[PDB]
Amino acid sequence: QLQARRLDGIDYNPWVEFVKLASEHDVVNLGQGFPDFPPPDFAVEAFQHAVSGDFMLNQYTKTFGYPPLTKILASFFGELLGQEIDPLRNVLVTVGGYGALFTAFQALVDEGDEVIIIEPFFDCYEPMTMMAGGRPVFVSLKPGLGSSSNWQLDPMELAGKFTSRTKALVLNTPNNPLGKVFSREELELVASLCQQHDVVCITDEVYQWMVYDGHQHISIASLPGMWERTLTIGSAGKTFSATGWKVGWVLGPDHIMKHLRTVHQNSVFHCPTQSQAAVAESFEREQLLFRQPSSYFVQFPQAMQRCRDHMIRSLQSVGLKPIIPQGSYFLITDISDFKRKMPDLPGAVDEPYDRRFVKWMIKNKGLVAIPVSIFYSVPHQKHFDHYIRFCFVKDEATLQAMDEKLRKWKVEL
Amino acid sequence: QLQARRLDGIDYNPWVEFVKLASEHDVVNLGQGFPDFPPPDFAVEAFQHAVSGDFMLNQYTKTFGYPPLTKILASFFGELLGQEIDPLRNVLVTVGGYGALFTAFQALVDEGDEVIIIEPFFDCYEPMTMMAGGRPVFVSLKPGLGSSSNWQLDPMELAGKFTSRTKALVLNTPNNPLGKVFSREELELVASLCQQHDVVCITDEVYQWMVYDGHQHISIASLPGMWERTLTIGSAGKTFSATGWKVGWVLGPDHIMKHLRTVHQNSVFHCPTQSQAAVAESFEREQLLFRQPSSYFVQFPQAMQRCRDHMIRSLQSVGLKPIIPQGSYFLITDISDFKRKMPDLPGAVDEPYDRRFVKWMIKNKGLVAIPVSIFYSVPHQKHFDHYIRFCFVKDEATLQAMDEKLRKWKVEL
Ligand SMILES: Cc1ncc(COP(=O)(O)O)c(CNOCC(=O)O)c1O
Ligand SMILES: Cc1ncc(COP(=O)(O)O)c(CNOCC(=O)O)c1O
Repeated sequence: QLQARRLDGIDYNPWVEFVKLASEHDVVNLGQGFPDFPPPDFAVEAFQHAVSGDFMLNQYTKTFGYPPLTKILASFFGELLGQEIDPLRNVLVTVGGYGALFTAFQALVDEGDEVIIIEPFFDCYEPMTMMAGGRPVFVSLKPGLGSSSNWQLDPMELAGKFTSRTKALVLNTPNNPLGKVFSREELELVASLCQQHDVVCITDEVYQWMVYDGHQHISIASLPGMWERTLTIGSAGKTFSATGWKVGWVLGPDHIMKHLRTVHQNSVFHCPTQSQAAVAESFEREQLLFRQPSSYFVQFPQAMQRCRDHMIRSLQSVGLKPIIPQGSYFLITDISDFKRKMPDLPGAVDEPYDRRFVKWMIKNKGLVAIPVSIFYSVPHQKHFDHYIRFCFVKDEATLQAMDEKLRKWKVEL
Repeated sequence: QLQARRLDGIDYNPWVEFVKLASEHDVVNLGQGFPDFPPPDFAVEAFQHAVSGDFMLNQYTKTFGYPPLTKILASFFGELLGQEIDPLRNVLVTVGGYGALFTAFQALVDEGDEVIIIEPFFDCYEPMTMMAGGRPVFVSLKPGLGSSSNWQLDPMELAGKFTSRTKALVLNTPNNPLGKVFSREELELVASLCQQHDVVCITDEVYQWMVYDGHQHISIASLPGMWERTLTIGSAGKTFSATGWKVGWVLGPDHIMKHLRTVHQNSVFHCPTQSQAAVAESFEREQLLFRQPSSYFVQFPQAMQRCRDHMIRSLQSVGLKPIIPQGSYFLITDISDFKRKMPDLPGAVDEPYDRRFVKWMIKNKGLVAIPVSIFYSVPHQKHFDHYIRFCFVKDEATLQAMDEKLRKWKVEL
């Protein structure tokens, strides 16, 4: 055959369809994981500055990162992590969080390695693991209005997934799609098993600043003994509400990072210069206002908490049952009552109910959500088929349009 | 061990010690493959427009490319290639030419496949082949002031490199580092063998617009039968003198391109939105002014041809022997007369003479060039140890500074 066998089984990607259904019909798109309002002024101005400043910013910068950006990443996150971070040895700038993940898997995962993934998971973890020759091993959070915090990571289950073949565990907190914010106890559980079995924790923290109800983001790399076995990933797009900038980073110790640098230099070599300058300027702004009321990292999550609360109240009007998230852009609603009363929606054989339900909801109610079964291993999709994911990081006008659709549903319902 | 075996042997980067040595001395940097003058106003303006326009340009665009960009790529290059190009199936936007190359190797090259590489080669072709499990197979152009045109691709030698395991051949024209522009006859030779053995031609055309002395860029995908077995790669950075934008593309038939799409959706998923908009607007400008005196693609090569001629004359004053390039940012000079008169330069074991010479030249003469042995397979570096690469796409002030260094050259010797 023409194509490499590393591509086996990872050519199906359901997002192309999801994005297609999302725009053409007179619909309210609560499926897209990006804001439909502008980034903050200081961020847009930072990018404007980068493309209207030193003309040499139009040319290549340093391979492992624009130095003003690695400098402030190392400064600011070293403070948050309680860690001294070397910008040249412990920081790599990437093409988004997505590229950061890809770089980590290609650096570390080899044929026959096991990778522990926690369900529900951001869907790329599985095919990225597979492309690198890894064997995904799944542990399912146990469902306990419900709260994301009560979805339990069972210690005996998680412990039994660790083997001599375990290379890495992928921890996503705050979690997409569930909105769970991992507690110190849960991180200590993961940390102890990673230390016991000599496993690297790849930790996806792109939603770090999106935490609600006084819950604290805790980075596992800040725990005792974890810096030397953790990679910590962030995203400028989720941090500054500018998802189209596609700038990300990995933080971690040199002995691991050198292998991500090897992947980087043999794949993209440089990231764009001017978006990196914009991101550096943006972090410098937030660092100087850190913990103050006028800082974006205080204002924004407080705003989005109000949007979350609005959506939670509104979706209940139609009998959807939200699970209250403690963080992220997202919440999920249980649709088990609809599956019970309306089981026979059209769909393919072995098509999970939530995919069928979303198609029905888009066409007939004018609302877009994402079926949560895409965030499960295929064998578990039949058992976790009754949730859908909504995004509440939306303009007030959009949430008003959501309420118009919901009011029309209710009278029908 | 911790890291994946695919990284074996590809962490060494020979550029680093020269750029490190470069920054320490008061030097004229003719090693940098980028302009030290601004991109053209219309290109810089286009990026300014994109970051100060529709605020939704700050959010994600479509996975396989910003649609106004894939539209103009497909229109503009379809005409040049004599091919109907569909934006959705035949175009992929990538993170530079680098990212495009990476995507092609990861899609097509598998354990045990052979990949034919033409020496001197842009240096990533080898480690990218290796990381995808392929086996590089090398064919050397034979050196014929000399002209890059006289470096011959021997028909018998080339034909003998093809085997049942040949997956692809990598064609770079115009060539970095040599500046050779492949003739129709040379491309018909490569096409004939690729059709005979069923081999994909990966064709790196990033220097397409940089052609001199009446020489024409010919795209191999335009030859009979070749569109269905060719991938054509371009770079906005080499096209609009904006290397820090890091936007590239691949063009090709769906039956191959679908596999690059699979790699893309499992590695970066999106390219940045606003640089893509800038590139699209820049191409629209050139399309409207195609073949007209005020067009960049007319003006810029003519201007850089004068810079080339200036550099050729200047470097000769010191006993360097230039080979006149027909295209690209680069020219090479033979340093054989220096190896005869000064054979015993300091260096490590088996360190090729040209690498030692460049270090000597940086430290004693204040000029930076790149040793051409980095563009050769290791077994061939001893034979091909007497060329260095200069970049003449430079500000008039940089060329003045070069001439000042050349005046001060003889005093030592
Ligand atoms: C957990 C997680 N990690 C990483 C990423 C990627 O971040 P970036 O945009 O920086 O590449 C994302 C982006 N999510 O957007 C897709 C969705 O609607 O589910 C993410 O959610
Ligand atoms: C042949 C070739 N292909 C691809 C690329 C990559 O293009 P991009 O910047 O678009 O990723 C380059 C960039 N070369 O600059 C490095 C050097 O001085 O040798 C290139 O020369």
